[PDB]
Amino acid sequence: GAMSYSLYGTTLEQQYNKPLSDLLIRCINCQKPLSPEEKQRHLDKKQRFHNIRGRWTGRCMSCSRSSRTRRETQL
Ligand SMILES: [Zn+2]
Repeated sequence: GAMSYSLYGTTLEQQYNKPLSDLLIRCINCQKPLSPEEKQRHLDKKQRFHNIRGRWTGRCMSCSRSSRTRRETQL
């Protein structure tokens, strides 16, 4: 279905019926669209992100690691 909430990415393929590989998906701090690479963080390592209508917001590598430095424009 859909609503804003946080979900295990690994399960997102059922969610929208349009998977990560199709869903515009972006970092949460970056708003940078994460590709299958950073999506696989949420799939493989199953990092929990947020689900949004038509897209979402997750954490790219930089952010999934350096979460302590929370900036949206990173400067
Ligand atoms: Zn990021």
